[PDB]
Amino acid sequence: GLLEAPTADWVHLADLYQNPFPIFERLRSESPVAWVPEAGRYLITSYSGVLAADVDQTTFSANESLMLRAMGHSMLRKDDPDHQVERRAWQPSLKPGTVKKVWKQKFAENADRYLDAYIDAGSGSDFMQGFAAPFVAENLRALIGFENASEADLQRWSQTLIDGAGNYPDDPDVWAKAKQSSDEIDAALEEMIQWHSGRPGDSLLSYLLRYQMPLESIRSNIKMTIGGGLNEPRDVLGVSTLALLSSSKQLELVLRDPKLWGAVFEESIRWVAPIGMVPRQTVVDTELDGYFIPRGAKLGLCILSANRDRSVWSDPDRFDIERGSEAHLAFGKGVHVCLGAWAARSQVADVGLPALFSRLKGLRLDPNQEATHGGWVFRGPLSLPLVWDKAVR
Ligand SMILES: C=CC1=C(C)c2cc3[nH]c(cc4nc(cc5[nH]c(cc1n2)c(C)c5C=C)C(C)=C4CCC(=O)O)c(CCC(=O)O)c3C
Ligand SMILES: [Fe+3]
Repeated sequence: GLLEAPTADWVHLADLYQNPFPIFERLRSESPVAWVPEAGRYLITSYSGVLAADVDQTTFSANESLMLRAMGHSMLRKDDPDHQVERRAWQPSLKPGTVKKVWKQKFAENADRYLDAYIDAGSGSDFMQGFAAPFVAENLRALIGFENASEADLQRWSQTLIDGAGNYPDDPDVWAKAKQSSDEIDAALEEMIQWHSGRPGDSLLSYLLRYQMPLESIRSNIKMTIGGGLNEPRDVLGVSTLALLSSSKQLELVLRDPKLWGAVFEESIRWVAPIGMVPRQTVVDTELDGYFIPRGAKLGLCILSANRDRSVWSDPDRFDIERGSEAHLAFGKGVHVCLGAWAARSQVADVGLPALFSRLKGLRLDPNQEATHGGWVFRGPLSLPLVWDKAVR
């Protein structure tokens, strides 16, 4: 019949943070549904289990938590019907057609500005802070419609809200910083709401103010967008750059056919999912992968692991754009499927990466400053020093 989910008390949060992949290989192999005491959750680690849970909101609710105190209650932590009405108000500025016609040009302007600043910083400098983070910050600033905020504001808001949402230790300074970001955003939105009402434009705020979303939901959804829309594309820029500078075969494929930049982006998010775990809570007794799960159980859907599942892709631990990345779960699959996916892909594959690789000649990793990495709930390079011989634009 149904199996009992084992307790995997050998799984420690510190080890998941430092290197999660060998932990998840063991879990997929021995126990794809497992109770992890330190996490306070059953971790779901197979492709099958994550996918099943993600597509069935009636059984596996998005509405459980720390997210509420950090950010308020956004559409991400609602189920339908309330989710769908908010999501639809959020769609217009992020459709693929609007990204192509309106945003790509703005991204390309921002790539020039930030690549020039990285060039000034000089060979040897960290790419993560030196280019990736301010580029995607200024892009997000434009997408949303924040005329009265700087890219730096956006970077600080993003990290502090994320940190508030994972404040299990209940650090009081962590809560104080997320609260202050929340207040600043509230103030900034007050002024931007007046500005954008009545005023043609293609920013998220412009479309939104033309169903009238209540103010508390505007604030919560904006905070969620900031938390979801900056660190994630920044991380993909780091992963993709590292992967191509680590394999001359992979980089040659791309230079021989630059149409493959899209495939680089899709393979990066399969290989290292930027959002590695998403939470659900069960509403009824259920099962995943033949394991019983009790009503009210809190689950962590480990996308990071699902995208390494050896029954779905051959040699999944390798970065390989020819094998490809068909049906990866990095943007999810149910009714919450990433609204930003087209904006992310354009920023990174269509603009940022080609600009980087065409402007910095002899681009290479630093043999004397090895890249560093961390995270499992969210994962990417913490630092990525690059060197180059000469720089264009
Ligand atoms: C590589 C970059 C990105 C990744 C991997 C990403 C991943 C996700 N984004 C999600 C939701 C979301 N992402 C969102 C805005 C953005 N997301 C963005 C970039 C990324 N977002 C950008 C950029 C955004 C805005 C500009 C929003 C608004 C949602 C919430 C959608 C909903 O609840 O309907 C979800 C939740 C899926 C689920 O099934 O629970 C994932 C996993
Ligand atoms: Fe997203």
